[PDB]
Amino acid sequence: MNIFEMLRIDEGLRLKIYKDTEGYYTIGIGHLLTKSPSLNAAKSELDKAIGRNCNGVITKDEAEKLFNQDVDAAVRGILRNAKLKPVYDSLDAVRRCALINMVFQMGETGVAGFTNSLRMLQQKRWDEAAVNLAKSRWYNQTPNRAKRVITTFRTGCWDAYKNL
Repeated sequence: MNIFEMLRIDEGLRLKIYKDTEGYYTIGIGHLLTKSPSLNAAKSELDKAIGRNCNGVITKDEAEKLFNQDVDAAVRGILRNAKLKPVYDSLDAVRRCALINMVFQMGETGVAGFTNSLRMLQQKRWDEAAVNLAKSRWYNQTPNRAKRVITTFRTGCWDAYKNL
């Protein structure tokens, strides 16, 4: 398993504009288009992102292209962030994937806000960190996905996803 397969399981693939769990306009593999309420504003963002008139619909290929850009951007953002980089560097390969998944979902800023959990991960206190991470809106709002990620940080293995 790898970061791409993990995220594909968590986000799904949709070729038509859709609303995410938070009600925002998204397309592809979890690519947020806009937090604005206008489908029009979304269709516009979409055409700007793809470089064609899409009329709210994209191909598999286009979806995958956006996905590659997003994963790349999530990684570079962690590497550039003063709070995130040290954590990421301290982690093994599997756990690194778990941090990337949170950043892709919630943005750099959002994850950087998990001060206490970050400290615990750095210290390698797996059980403590899993408990602390669960005390968040994140976990209450998307519990199945949060459990999968949390289990990944807890064990350092891909079990949570070898089901799926």
